[PDB]
Amino acid sequence: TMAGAITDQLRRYLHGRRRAAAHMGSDYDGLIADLEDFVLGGGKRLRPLFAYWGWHAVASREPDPDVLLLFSALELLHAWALVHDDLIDRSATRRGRPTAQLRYAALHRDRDWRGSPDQFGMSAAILLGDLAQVWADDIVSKVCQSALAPDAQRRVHRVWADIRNEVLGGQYLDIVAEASAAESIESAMNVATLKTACYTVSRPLQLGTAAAADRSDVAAIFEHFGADLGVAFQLRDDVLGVFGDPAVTGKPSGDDLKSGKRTVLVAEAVELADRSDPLAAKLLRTSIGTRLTDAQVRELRTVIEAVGARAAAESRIAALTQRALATLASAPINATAKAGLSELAMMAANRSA
Amino acid sequence: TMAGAITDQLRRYLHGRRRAAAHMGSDYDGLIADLEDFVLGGGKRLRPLFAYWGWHAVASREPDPDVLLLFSALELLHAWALVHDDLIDRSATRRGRPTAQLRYAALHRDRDWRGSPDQFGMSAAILLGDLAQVWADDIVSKVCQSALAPDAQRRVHRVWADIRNEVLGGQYLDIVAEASAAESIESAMNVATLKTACYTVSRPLQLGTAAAADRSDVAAIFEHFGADLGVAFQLRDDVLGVFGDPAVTGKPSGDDLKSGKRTVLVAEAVELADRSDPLAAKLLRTSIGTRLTDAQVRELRTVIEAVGARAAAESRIAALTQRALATLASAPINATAKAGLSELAMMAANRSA
Ligand SMILES: C=C(C)CCOP(=O)(O)OP(=O)(O)O
Ligand SMILES: C=C(C)CCOP(=O)(O)OP(=O)(O)O
Ligand SMILES: [Ca+2]
Ligand SMILES: [Ca+2]
Ligand SMILES: [Ca+2]
Ligand SMILES: [Ca+2]
Ligand SMILES: [Ca+2]
Ligand SMILES: [Ca+2]
Ligand SMILES: [Cl-]
Ligand SMILES: [Cl-]
Repeated sequence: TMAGAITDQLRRYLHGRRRAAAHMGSDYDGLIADLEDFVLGGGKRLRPLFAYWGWHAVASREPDPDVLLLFSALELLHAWALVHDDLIDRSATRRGRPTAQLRYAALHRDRDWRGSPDQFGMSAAILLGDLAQVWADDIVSKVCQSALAPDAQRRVHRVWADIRNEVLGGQYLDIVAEASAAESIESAMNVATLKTACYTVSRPLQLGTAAAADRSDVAAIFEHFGADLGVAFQLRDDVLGVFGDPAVTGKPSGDDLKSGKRTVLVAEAVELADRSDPLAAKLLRTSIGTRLTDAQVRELRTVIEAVGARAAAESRIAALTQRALATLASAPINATAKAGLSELAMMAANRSA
Repeated sequence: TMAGAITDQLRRYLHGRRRAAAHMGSDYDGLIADLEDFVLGGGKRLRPLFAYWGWHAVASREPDPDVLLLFSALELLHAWALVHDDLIDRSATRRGRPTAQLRYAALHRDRDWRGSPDQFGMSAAILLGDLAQVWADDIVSKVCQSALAPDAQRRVHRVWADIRNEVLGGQYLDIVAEASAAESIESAMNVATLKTACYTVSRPLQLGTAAAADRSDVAAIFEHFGADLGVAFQLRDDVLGVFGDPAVTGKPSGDDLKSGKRTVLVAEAVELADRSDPLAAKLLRTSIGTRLTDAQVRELRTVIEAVGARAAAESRIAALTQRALATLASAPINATAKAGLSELAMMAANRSA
């Protein structure tokens, strides 16, 4: 598949970087191997595929192997975002496996090393994410230099600078929104635009278009396409994060409420509760972000569906997907791209995991 | 001066990036401003100046303003290394000022925000360092694209990939050396080669040569020059870190012993004590890395000078500086570069701060 072809290009790159760094010893090599295992250990490769479809939309052909490696840099950049997000959220596990800070704290304990095991695991996790990010940029630098016309390089760099600036801004805005207890739908929408719309949809698409041709019309259209679809993707995550079945999502039931995230769905519930039951709005305001029992969580989930926040979320998702498909249909891109991205937009809007 | 010209090029770049990101709101803007204040808030600009002299060594002229901005990327990359090092070391202050995690935890408290103030400060500090590093690479990408011949770009990228790979490896090796209690002089020398020789001397020099011309002879010579001088720089830090006067160094007396660093000087003291007093070696082995009173620290410092570790360190510094000046003198570079770098090598070898 195309995800597998992009994965193989990343697998070969990391193996080369790992061999070239072997002179730094077996401890650093074990760090690089742990990065390999984490990156190549599966995933949908959603962001590289968005770059692939952004390439097909305005290109006459299929891309060279080096351009697939450029797309794979989004996957390595995502490892950086995830590794540092696990430190930010203080998560113990990710997709069933221990987070980096726990793996390296356990390595510390297994060898009866001195000092705090948790300080070591946190330090090593910082450096692991840092490594993923410098190597992700090394891919962009190397592919640009050796495989792209100088015009394609300039367009690729502008997208590369935007995607990393916007994901960093989205992360900081998100932790500020939780700390300041920003209730508004606008605050959550602003974070979703940077963390989901830009970082997951719009900028990946534009990376592919930038690598293919100078199509400023298509770049601006994918901005509007990613704005609707990304917010639809985020709202889907918010519904799953509250009402998802753990056997289907793999996340604990009502994880967003347990973790105190400031989502659009939660923000809309507070607004709808102000309209229909002030005491229900008071329950939400004074419970979000606090240590909740499983009873409190189930109670808050019923209140969220009660005030109609779930129905409003599902209505928004349909509307944003419809307008995203409308934007995609009347677009000066190849019909093959229109069909591929319409498949993705439907899957992202209506999934259960 | 040249440090001021490089600083001004960085000041203008960050102001441009900050204006271009203003649409993300006042909270992220406050983060960018804090990065400005930290980077531009002083410094010797040692690594950019090494890139400057590496440029003069093989160039017929003085560099364009954009090439000075490329040199300033080393200063922004250093902000990343310092911000994440403060999290790794759990330092409360740096050069008199609060570290990032303390500034942002205090911002959290000042606004009566919710959650853990320290978790927020740690999260914000991670993102601050991340920002400095993506923007440092954005400088290298932008200057390469718009100011360098494609041959100069390829040489610059190879140095850029090495310096960030080696500083990351040096950091990980350093925390592994402290956790595993690696006593040997070789372990400390290995860390010093990556953290000091490569990251501070060799790679900065090579960045300047790479931006000027294809002089593989000079690049290999600066590798040998930075190997002697960097280890001399590190040994100077180790002596200051144990025997430095706080009024002169600005660090607390015997900071390296208080912080439990695995330095060459400490490693040599354990080896010399094995030779002259096993019980003194036992005192060092069982005290390094532990919580020490000020009496213990002063006792350990006397033991270090007793076994002659300080004299051995000062002898090594003179020898490495002599061979570094010998390497510099018989080098196919401009005589102006030879005089400038000889000034730096003397200052780095014999300083008190
Ligand atoms: C891409 C970024 C910035 C983080 C990825 O993790 P998520 O965004 O899915 O995780 P939470 O913030 O929901 O915990
Ligand atoms: C460049 C790097 C990796 C860190 C800079 O700080 P120092 O190296 O001077 O700090 P310590 O490790 O001695 O605490
Ligand atoms: Ca998070
Ligand atoms: Ca998370
Ligand atoms: Ca999320
Ligand atoms: Ca340190
Ligand atoms: Ca330090
Ligand atoms: Ca040091
Ligand atoms: Cl909406
Ligand atoms: Cl030596």
